[PDB]
Amino acid sequence: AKMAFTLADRVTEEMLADKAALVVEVVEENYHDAPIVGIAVVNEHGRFFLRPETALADPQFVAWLGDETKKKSMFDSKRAAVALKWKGIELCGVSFDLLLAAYLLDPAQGVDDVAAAAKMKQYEAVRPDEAVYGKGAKRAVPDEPVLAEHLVRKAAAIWALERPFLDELRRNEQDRLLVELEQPLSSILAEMEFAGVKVDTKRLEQMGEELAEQLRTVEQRIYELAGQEFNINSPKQLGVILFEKLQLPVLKKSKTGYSTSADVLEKLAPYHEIVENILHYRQLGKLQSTYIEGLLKVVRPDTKKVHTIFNQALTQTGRLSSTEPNLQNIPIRLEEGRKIRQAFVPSESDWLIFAADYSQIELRVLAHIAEDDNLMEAFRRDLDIHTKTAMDIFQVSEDEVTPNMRRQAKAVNFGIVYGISDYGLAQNLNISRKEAAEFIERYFESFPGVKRYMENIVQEAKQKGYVTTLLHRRRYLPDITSRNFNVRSFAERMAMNTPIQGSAADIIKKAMIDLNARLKEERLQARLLLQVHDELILEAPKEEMERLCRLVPEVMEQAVTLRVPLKVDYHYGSTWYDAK
DNA sequence: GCCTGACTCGC
DNA sequence: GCGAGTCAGGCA
Ligand SMILES: [Mg+2]
Repeated sequence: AKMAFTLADRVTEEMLADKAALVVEVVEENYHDAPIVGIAVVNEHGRFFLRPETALADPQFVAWLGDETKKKSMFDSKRAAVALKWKGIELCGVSFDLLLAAYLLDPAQGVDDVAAAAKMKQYEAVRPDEAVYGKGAKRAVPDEPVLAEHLVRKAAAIWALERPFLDELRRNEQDRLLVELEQPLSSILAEMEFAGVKVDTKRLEQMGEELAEQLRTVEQRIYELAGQEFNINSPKQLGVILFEKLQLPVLKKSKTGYSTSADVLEKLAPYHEIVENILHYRQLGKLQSTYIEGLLKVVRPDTKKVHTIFNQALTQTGRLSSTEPNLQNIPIRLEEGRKIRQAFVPSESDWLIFAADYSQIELRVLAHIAEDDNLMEAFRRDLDIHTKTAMDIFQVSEDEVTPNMRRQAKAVNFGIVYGISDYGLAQNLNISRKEAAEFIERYFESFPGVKRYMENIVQEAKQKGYVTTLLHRRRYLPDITSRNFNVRSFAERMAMNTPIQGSAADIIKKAMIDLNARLKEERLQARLLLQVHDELILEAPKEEMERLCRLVPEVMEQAVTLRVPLKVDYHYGSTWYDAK
């Protein structure tokens, strides 16, 4: 059953065809500065396996890799591109990425290897990576005969499956979406990840010194009040101290045991002095372990940078994801937490960090897709949307909007932007489910078009089996017809939410592509570093700030044209923090 | 070592 | 709600 291929000990010209399936295998989960364990090429002249030491030292082969006119089909081309970049080799000519094509067709499948993509088209002549490399501590690179057999099979799979995947994409009107958005974005993200973001480790260290000392003062206080020592970080042990020794009221339960969540503890504070200290300890400990120690661990001692990996094929919404480290959840709301952004600094001297973000892009998209007259008018006037929503659902004038009136209208808007349940809204507002439902009806009276959109979208999801975004991204909702309430409700909310959330993802992605083209046209040394959902972060020389202030907002605003304007704020400073 | 749940951050 | 990550406690 062993597939036929040539185990080459040198590169020959028939391997350098102008159309091929290419596999550049990087087995380590984190591909930055990682090894390339083997290469496989499949083309019209046959199947070949090449060793990396041979192939990546061959001037002919490396030229072929870098020749854009030489077309290549791959799975997860960003992985290969970046790993080759740490070796000083460019990858060009990728006209088809099977990971990304599988992702656009159905993100639900969770395709993470060639074998999983292949199964979609009834192709099983390839093994899953987990079956070949193993998993966990047992994860090893197998012997050359096995390795080579596996890579050729993945290449043959890519070679066979290109055509059927492009055909379905074509039928779904997702062919441009792959060739003009997702694949070009791959390249951009590859540069961003390679560039990395410079970190002030000393700053982080002296921060970790401050927390350390504070945690110790707070850890002791907790024991004194507890009258003993326990692991505060153990929900089970804390629950015994709180709810048995101190006899505190049990407000919420967990399948595991007593609930020790901040929202619960917030209400227990009045009963005992130990409660506020525990809250304080957890946030300090959250900050210390997730963002100080976690960050320091992934900083490269050589470059003194952090090189994230963006997962472009994970979410069902279409948003990018970030790992090792996740830079999309760096603390902002609390001042103690915000100061973590001071540690991110420009990669060169006399450079500054530049941040641009969309202002309420999700609500603006909603106005566009729903065509609500009132919501559209509100953004055309560039009103404070939250204050305006408070004016309508409480039937009062701007002078009359109290801070609490605005906080609650904000929560309702938030529930729409993220698709939370009425049960969700009530928990957030610390109010009854019935009142929460009352708020929503009240919002729909003020915003008839959105109500209309919610009704119509759910219906469409039921009729077609999926919902789409502005740029033709697609999400299937099988549980829409489910006869179980909670399951059906989630599916309805995802039907409502994805077109809003997904379309915003679409717009930022097209802006990244447009911005990259303009940066190049303008001959600016400025470069994309990060993407955090609503915002793009850049670094550039201070001499470019004035040009970028004008330039970067313009590109983001003109990415797509909607029925309402798009608004972008920008800032810049000596640190990411300072770009506020 | 391997899972899992419980908890918390930004969006 | 999502997604990422840390920690504990129960497991083979
Ligand atoms: Mg914003």
